[PDB]
Amino acid sequence: DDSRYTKFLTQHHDAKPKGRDDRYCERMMKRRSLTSPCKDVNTFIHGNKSNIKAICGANGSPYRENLRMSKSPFQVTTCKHTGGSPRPPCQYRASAGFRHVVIACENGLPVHFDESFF
Repeated sequence: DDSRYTKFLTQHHDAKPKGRDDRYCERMMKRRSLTSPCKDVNTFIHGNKSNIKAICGANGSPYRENLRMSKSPFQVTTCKHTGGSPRPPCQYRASAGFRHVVIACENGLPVHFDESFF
């Protein structure tokens, strides 16, 4: 199973986060295998999976040509690589907030997160 929906959950869903700071980002990027090489920017969305899937239906609106914007905010933590080394150990700075998100959907399921919106 290398479905794009499975990959989206591995990279972007953590329902009940243990922290929301720089150490949470360093731990979680390593646990989800996003450190070989260091991924430059990656956001985790918190809360239940059902609310994220509903962005692809009535709880999202079309945004630009092929994306979709949530109608309500979500708790999120964005992790940004610092120090410019693509090689691990990978250091990260966190930015937590309660923000609308923009994703792409295919067949009713989330398959890409637009990091450029933040």
